[PDB]
Amino acid sequence: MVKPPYSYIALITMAILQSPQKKLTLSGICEFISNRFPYYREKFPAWQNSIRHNLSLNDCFVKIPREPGNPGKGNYWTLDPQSEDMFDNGSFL
Repeated sequence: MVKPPYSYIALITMAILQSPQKKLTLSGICEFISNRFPYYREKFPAWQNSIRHNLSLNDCFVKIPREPGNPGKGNYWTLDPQSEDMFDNGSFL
């Protein structure tokens, strides 16, 4: 059921947009996936990390492993000023 599309790079493109600024919370991402990937996560919940691998291997942002300021909910992934190609390769389609 759900017959979802098999696209990783795309899975991230949507996982990145999640942040209208420049902060992605892997915790808010995993929950964001199941939001539209129930039969996928409910079937392949072990791929939760698999996506993370391509997640940072896609854009190449910086994750904060237990930052000395937050309480302990998620992370603050920020896109590095190197690619900025996905940010707006075309312009704003």
